[PDB]
Amino acid sequence: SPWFGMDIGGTLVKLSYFEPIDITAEEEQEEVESLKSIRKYLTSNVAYGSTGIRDVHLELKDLTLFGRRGNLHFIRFPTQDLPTFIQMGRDTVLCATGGGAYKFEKDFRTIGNLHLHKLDELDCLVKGLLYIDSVSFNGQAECYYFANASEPERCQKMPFNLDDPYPLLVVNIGSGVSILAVHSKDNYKRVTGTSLGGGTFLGLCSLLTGCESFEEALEMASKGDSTQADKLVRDIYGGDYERFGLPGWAVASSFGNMIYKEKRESVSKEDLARATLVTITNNIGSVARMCAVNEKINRVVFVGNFLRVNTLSMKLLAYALDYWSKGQLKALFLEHEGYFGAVGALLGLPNF
Amino acid sequence: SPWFGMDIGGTLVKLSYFEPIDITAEEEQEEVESLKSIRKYLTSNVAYGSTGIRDVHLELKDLTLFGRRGNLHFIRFPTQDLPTFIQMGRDTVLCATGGGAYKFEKDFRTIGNLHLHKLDELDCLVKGLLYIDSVSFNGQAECYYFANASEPERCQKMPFNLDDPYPLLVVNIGSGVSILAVHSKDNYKRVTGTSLGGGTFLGLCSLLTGCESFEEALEMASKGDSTQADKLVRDIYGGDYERFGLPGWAVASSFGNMIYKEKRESVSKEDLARATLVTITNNIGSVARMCAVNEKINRVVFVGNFLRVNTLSMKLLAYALDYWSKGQLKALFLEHEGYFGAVGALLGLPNF
Ligand SMILES: Nc1ncnc2c1ncn2[C@@H]1O[C@H](COP(=O)(O)OP(=O)(O)NP(=O)(O)O)[C@@H](O)[C@H]1O
Ligand SMILES: Nc1ncnc2c1ncn2[C@@H]1O[C@H](COP(=O)(O)OP(=O)(O)NP(=O)(O)O)[C@@H](O)[C@H]1O
Ligand SMILES: CS(=O)(=O)Nc1ccc(CC(=O)N2CCN(c3ccc(C#N)nn3)CC2)cc1
Ligand SMILES: CS(=O)(=O)Nc1ccc(CC(=O)N2CCN(c3ccc(C#N)nn3)CC2)cc1
Ligand SMILES: [Mg+2]
Ligand SMILES: [Mg+2]
Repeated sequence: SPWFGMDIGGTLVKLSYFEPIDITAEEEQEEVESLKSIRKYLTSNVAYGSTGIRDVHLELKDLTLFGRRGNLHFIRFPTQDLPTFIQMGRDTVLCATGGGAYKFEKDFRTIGNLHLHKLDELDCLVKGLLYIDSVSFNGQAECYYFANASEPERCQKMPFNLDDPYPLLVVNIGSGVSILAVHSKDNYKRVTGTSLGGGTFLGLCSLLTGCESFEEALEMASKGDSTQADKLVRDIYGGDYERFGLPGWAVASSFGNMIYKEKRESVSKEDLARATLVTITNNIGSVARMCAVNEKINRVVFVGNFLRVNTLSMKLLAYALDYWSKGQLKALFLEHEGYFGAVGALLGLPNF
Repeated sequence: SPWFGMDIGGTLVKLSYFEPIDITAEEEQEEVESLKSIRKYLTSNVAYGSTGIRDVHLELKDLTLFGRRGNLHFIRFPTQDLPTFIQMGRDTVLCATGGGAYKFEKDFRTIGNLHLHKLDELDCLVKGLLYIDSVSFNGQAECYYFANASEPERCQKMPFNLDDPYPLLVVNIGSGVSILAVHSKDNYKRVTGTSLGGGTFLGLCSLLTGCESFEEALEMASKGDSTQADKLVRDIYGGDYERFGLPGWAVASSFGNMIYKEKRESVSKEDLARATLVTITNNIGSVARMCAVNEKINRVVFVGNFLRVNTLSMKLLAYALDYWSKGQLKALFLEHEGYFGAVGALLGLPNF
C-alpha cells in the first residue's frame, strides 16, 4: 500500500506522501494499476480537484525512510472537502491524527478493508517536528529566526540550529492554539491553549470585511492601519506610560477606538483586517511569553498554518517576543510548519 | 475646597466625592455660595447633564475620613465628555489618576488657581481597594465570590474575608486589562496586561451588531448562543479530547465557525454579541490563571467596569477559573469594582 500520513484538523487536512524512487523493474510489474494510477496522479499534478494543493517547494528529495529511498511530498485540502477525498478513495493502512481521525473514523471505514490507526495529535506533532529537523530541509536548516527583529533595516531571516532541541516550547497555531512544553523526545506536556487562533482571525475577518479566503484576508491586512481601530497607550496617556515601561505605541485596547460611532464610520476594511491580525498575533505571543516564563524555557517555536504565507504575523511575533521579553526569549519558525502532525503519523506506520 | 478623587480612564471618568455631614452652624456660614451650590447639586441629583450618573447604591454612609464624618459618593461619566465637565468647572486641589490625569493636565489647568496632583493609576487602585475593604460596605463585605460555581442549581454570591489580603492578584478590566501582584501594602508589581479588554468587547460588539451602548451589548449577549459562532472541541473531535482533558464543550476556536459562509448567514446579532463576551471573558480568565500560577498566588480579584451590571461575565469567570484550575484558584469580586482608583486618589489629598 502507499505510505501516507494524515492530520485531519478542524480546518485543513494535511497529507504527507512518501514516493519511492528506487523501484526495481520487477517491483514495477507487481504494482497494481490502481497503485500506479495513484502515484502518477499525485506526482504529475500540483492541484487536486478544486481545493487540493501540493506544496512542491517543501518536498524532501531522496529521503531514506523505512529502508527505502524516496521523496516526501506535502499536500493539503480543506477538512470540509474530506467527503470528496473519501469518495475518490472508494472507487491500505492509514495512520491518521488530528481531531478528524476520531470524528471521521466511521467514514474512513467505508473504504473496504482499510485499516485506520488513530494517533495522538500532539504526539505526532512532536515526533514529526523532531524528525524533519533531524533530516534537514534538503541540506538547509529547517528552523529559522528573524535576526535583529527590533531594527527593520536589519531584520532578516537566519537559520537556527536545533541539534539539541530540549527544552522547547511549541506553539501550534491552527484553528485554535495549543502550547506544548517539550523536555525530551518522550517527555512533553500540553501546557495550555487559547481559543484565539487562526480560525478567529479568519472568522472575524470574514465577518468584518467580507473577505472570502485566508489569502484575501492577509492581502487586506497588508494594506491596513491597525491603529485606526485600536486604542493605544498614547491615546489614553498622551504618550508613554513611563512608570510601567509601556510605550505610547503599544495597544491598550484592541478595537477600542471602535466604541466611537464616528470612528466606526471612517475605518476601512483593510484597517479592520490588520487590526484583527495584530490582535490575534499579539495575544498568541503574549500567552507564549507567559508560558515560557512559567516553564523556564527560552526557545519558542511557532508552528501551524496560521503562519503559512503570513510574514506579517511572523515578523510581529519575532519583534514582540524579543521586545516584551527584553531579549530573553527568541521566536523560532520552521519551514514545514503546518505538516509536522502528518509526518509524525506517517512515522507510526512500522508499529502496525 | 471640596474633597474629590478622580480617575480619568481611556473610557470612563470615575469620581469619588466626600460629603461632610458634621457641618456646624458656623461652618455653614463660612461656606461660599459656589461651594454650597456644588454640594447641593451633587447630592440632590442622581443624573448630571446627559451622561453623568451617581451610583447611589454604592454610597458609603457616615465614614470618618481625614478626621471628619461624611458620606462617600461614587460618580461616573464618559471621558469623551470631560470637556463639558471642565467647562462647567470654569464658570481646589484635585488629586487625579488614570491616563487622563496626564493627557488632560493642561485642560485642568484652565481652571484658575486649580492645583492638579497626578497620582499613579495602579498605586491608587491598590490603595483604594485596600481602604474600601478595610472600612467595609456599610458593615457588609466588600469582597464576594460565587460559591459552588460549577453547579448552577447551587451557584450563589457569598461574602469573602480579605482581612489579610496578601498576596493578591488584581485583574483590572477596563479599556484594556492590567494584572497586578500585590504582596504588601507597599510591595506590588504590574505582572503584565492584555489588550483584549472591555473596549474590545464594546468595540467588536458595535462593529458586529450595531449596538449603541454597553448595556445594549450585554442585553443582546444574554439572548445569544455563542456556540453558533464558536468552533468547539466536539466540532473537531466529535466529542471530548480525552488525552488532554479537554471537554467537548470547550471553545477550540473563537468565532471559528464564521469561516463558513453559510454559518455567517444564519448567525444572529445576539449570538455574535454573546460570542464576543465569551471570547473576551475566557481570555481574561486564562491570562489571569497563568499569571496566578507564575506568581504563586491563589486569590484572584477582578475589578474594573467591564464587570459592572455584567453577571454573565462574573459567573463565567467564577466557573472557568475554578474549572480550569481544578479548584486551585478562586475568582473574587468587589462591590466597588470600578472606583478604587478614584478613592485612592482622594486618599492622597493629605500629602498636599
Ligand atoms: N488555505 C487555507 N485555508 C484555510 N485556512 C488557512 C489556509 N491557509 C492558512 N490558513 C490558516 O491556517 C489555520 C489552520 O491551521 P492548521 O494548523 O491547518 O489547523 P487545524 O489543524 O486544521 N486546526 P486544529 O484542529 O485546531 O489543530 C486557519 O485557521 C487559517 O488561519
Ligand atoms: N456606561 C458605560 N460606558 C462605557 N463603558 C462601560 C460602561 N459601563 C461599563 N462599561 C465597560 O467598562 C469598560 C471600561 O472600564 P473602566 O474600568 O472604567 O476603564 P478605564 O479606566 O476608563 N480604561 P483604562 O484607561 O484602560 O484603565 C468599558 O470598556 C466597558 O466594557
Ligand atoms: C495602563 S492603560 O490605561 O494604558 N491600559 C492598558 C491596558 C493593557 C495594556 C496592554 C499590555 O499591558 N500589554 C503588555 C504586553 N503585551 C504583549 C504583547 C506581545 C507579546 C509577545 N510576544 N508580549 N506581551 C501586550 C500589551 C496596555 C495598557
Ligand atoms: C486540540 S483541538 O484541535 O481541539 N484545538 C484546540 C485549541 C485550543 C483550545 C483551547 C484551550 O486549550 N483552552 C484551555 C484553557 N482555557 C481556559 C479558559 C478560561 C480559563 C479561566 N479562568 N482558563 N483557561 C481556554 C481553552 C482547545 C482546543
Ligand atoms: Mg492541527
Ligand atoms: Mg482604569
